[PDB]
Amino acid sequence: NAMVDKRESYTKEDLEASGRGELFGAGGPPLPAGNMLMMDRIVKMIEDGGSHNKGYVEAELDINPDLWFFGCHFIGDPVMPGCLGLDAMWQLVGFYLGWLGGEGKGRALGVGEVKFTGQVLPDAKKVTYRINFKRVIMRKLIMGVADGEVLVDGKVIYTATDLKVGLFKDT
Amino acid sequence: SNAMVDKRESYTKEDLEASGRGELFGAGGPPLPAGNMLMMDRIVKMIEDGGSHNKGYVEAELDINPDLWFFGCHFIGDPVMPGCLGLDAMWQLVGFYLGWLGGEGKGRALGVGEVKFTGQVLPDAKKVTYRINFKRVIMLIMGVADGEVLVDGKVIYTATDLKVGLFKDT
Repeated sequence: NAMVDKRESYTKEDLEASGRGELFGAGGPPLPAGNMLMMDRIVKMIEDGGSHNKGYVEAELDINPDLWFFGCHFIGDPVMPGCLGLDAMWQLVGFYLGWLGGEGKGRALGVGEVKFTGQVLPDAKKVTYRINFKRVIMRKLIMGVADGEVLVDGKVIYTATDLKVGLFKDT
Repeated sequence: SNAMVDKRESYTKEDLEASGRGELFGAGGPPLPAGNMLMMDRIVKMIEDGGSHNKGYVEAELDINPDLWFFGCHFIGDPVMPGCLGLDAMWQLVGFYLGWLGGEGKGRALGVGEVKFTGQVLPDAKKVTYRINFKRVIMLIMGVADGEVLVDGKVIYTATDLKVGLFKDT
């Protein structure tokens, strides 16, 4: 919890290093790698920023027509699964806890209401994730609670209330 | 409504693969996803008047082995099935049930009310079970349901108010 002079943005290379457990300390929570990594860059991180003044992170995914999920979901009718945008938000909550200096391995613990009101199609350009923290709890289990939004090409299409993620010392 | 439905009480992996190709409910009904987004291997039970609200009960299974694609990438050093993929399995089953009843269109998950994860699927697990209890079926075709995910017989996720619609024009 003594970590200061924090970076406010991260590149794709940084996100891949995180997947290897090589961005933060070896004890920090890694992002998923490969086909489960659902963003290309983190554009903004602010401690005590965001809609509740308790933390903010903004990230982006470039929507390339060759993204793996388009081919299989659904065949000949490509659309990004909402569940993967939801996971992207969970991953960002966990990442933010690690960014503060939290040690452990991340596990999504749940979410309140999730609404999918639009779709991400291959013809889209960019998905944006906006995460607004409500609670940061530095206990034996480090826990983050946040509200999230997913935008496609600048318009909000998903909302999630009370995303919850924990960092476990031992799973 | 879609009259071209192959309506049975259980479905095999071949049936699920056929569904991904649109061969179970035909041109007018909702296909399942395929490949690495298909999150079950069979549907064990479908009961039209069954479940908590006497509106539908569906049970399905995913066989677990250490080589499933998601284990390798989520996370390196700490393989665990993403909860979101079990949620998707349940959303897909809600859409599938709508099609099974003759619903016309392509499925789209609309959201969920509340989700609690109290456990995890590790690569040394053997079976994941999905249990879906339908609460509302509107035949604007949509379904509202509660779902549970178990691993090796133990409940690890609950999801209330899973919602899916069928859209003739996505």
